[PDB]
Amino acid sequence: PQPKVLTPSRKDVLVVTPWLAPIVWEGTFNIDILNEQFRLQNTTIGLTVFAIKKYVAFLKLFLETAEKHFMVGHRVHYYVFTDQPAAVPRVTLGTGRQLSVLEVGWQDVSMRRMEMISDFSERRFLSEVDYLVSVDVDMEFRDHVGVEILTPLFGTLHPSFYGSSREAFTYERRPQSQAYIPKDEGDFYYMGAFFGGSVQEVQRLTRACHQAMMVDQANGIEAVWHDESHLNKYLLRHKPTKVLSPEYLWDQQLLGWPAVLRKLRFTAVP
Amino acid sequence: PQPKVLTPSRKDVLVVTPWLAPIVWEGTFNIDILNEQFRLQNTTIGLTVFAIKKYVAFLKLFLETAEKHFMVGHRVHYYVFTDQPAAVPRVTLGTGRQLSVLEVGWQDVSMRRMEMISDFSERRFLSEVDYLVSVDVDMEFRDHVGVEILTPLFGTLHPSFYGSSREAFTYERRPQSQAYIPKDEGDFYYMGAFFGGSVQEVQRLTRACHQAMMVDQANGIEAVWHDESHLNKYLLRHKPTKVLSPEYLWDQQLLGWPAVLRKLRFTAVP
Ligand SMILES: CCCCCCO[C@@H]1O[C@H](CO)[C@H](O)[C@H](O)[C@H]1O[C@@H]1O[C@@H](C)[C@@H](O)[C@@H](O)[C@@H]1O
Ligand SMILES: CCCCCCO[C@@H]1O[C@H](CO)[C@H](O)[C@H](O)[C@H]1O[C@@H]1O[C@@H](C)[C@@H](O)[C@@H](O)[C@@H]1O
Repeated sequence: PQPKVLTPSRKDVLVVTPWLAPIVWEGTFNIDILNEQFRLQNTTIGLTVFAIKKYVAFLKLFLETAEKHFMVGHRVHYYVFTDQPAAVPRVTLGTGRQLSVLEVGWQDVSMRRMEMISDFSERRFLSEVDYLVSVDVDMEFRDHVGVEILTPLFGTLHPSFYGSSREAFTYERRPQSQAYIPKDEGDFYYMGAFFGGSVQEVQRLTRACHQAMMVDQANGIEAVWHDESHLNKYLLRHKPTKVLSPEYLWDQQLLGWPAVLRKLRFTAVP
Repeated sequence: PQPKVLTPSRKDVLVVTPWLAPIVWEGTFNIDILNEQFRLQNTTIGLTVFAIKKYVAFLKLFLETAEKHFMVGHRVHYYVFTDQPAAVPRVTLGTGRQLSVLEVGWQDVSMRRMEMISDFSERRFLSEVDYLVSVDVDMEFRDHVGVEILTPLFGTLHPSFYGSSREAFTYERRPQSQAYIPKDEGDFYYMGAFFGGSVQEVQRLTRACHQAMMVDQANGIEAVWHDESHLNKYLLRHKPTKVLSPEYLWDQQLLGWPAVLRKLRFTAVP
């Protein structure tokens, strides 16, 4: 189809940020063009997920549905971080897709995701993949999540806050925290449950967030929303090159199916 | 200002291509955010312009107006390619801005711009700058042209064709030419008068267009619109990471001031 210059791709939502990063909604991309571009580079995507304690029960539906909807036709390597490696379900994968189990050994728990993704992103990952994506396990894919998301650095608009003014955002507001964001600053509220980028940019974001959380621990402070607060401070200073709409992170029981969402792609399990 | 997710930046035009490249119009960017990002990398922009035979008369207004509107506050190096090096006017430049004169020595004339930018982009340029931009001299800046344009590779929508269907585009249509584009292919018609990118991507585009034009010369064919036809074939296969709207390349005597143009930034001299 010919793009039409004098017809907006969307009339109801912002599709580009003020620093010229695309905000990814249905209707803004031609997946066949993008699929070609990324297949020409033999793109490999690493997906990291933590499944700790009773959350290992969510892995079966998470993986089954990732096989139906996540990066189908591209190279995918899943990295499952778990305290129960023997409890990872044996899900059959499509060609070009592999899964590795990485065993994990309260503020240390809070720092775990950034610390562990940082250590891992400098090892295995760094050889094994082009992009890394971090998501939570208590979720299911219901629709396409593909190479439209890939870029050097991305965050995802939090589904509770996309229509909120910045004063309402639940940033860390105590100047004593490394995650501090003043009341007059901030572009969006990004959710900790879906972020990613190139392996280099994920190394940088996770090192910065881990090192920031350690400084806060030394000072006796825990940011209001833990590594999400540090994610938002990082993405305020280092602006993402794409932003995913809440199509990519939704809770239907909580929030229904608003008119602005043409697809619910990755959703909370109720 | 807080971006508002539920308000389109523009209701009247497409602001992102189907491969998720921004189309740059007024209202789509916050120049203060972009200026900061680019100043943090001490960005240097090379501007190339050819002024041959009687076209040297256009250099005075071109440079005077570039000093008022082009990349003010960033590092700029102008490279003036001319057969009359002694006829380049002595225009006073702002701080951080320099100008070099490069002397140039009918199908060879047609290949000149791509051949010469290719040779130059592998030398001087390659040390001296982060991005190269190629424009024509018979033009004036009337409004801001800044770092919003910078990206690995960009083309500019031709002001005569932005509202046209692809069949009407004046691509090279003879299969015998390296510039050939079939009747059912094509995203936009880009104009030869304003393109650019990182030095690496400009090296690649100019080498590819020069080598394509030489193959056509060997075969006794000249593409319908010369290096513009090769530019459009190149940008069809190697999609630009930003596209400039016709704000950036306009002819007011020919085309007036349509409602969709909030600014006329770089215009033909009548
Ligand atoms: C009854 C719970 C409704 C909470 C809505 C706000 O979501 C929470 O927002 C904070 C930041 O203010 C954190 O991001 C937190 O993780 C969010 O809660 C989780 O996500 C929402 C959408 C919903 O799925 C909750 O059940 C989750 O606990
Ligand atoms: C009376 C001239 C009107 C021509 C309009 C179309 O512009 C020309 O388009 C071809 C491709 O079809 C080339 O891009 C050519 O360089 C264009 O002409 C130049 O640009 C237009 C906008 C106008 O400024 C002309 O005077 C130029 O010759």
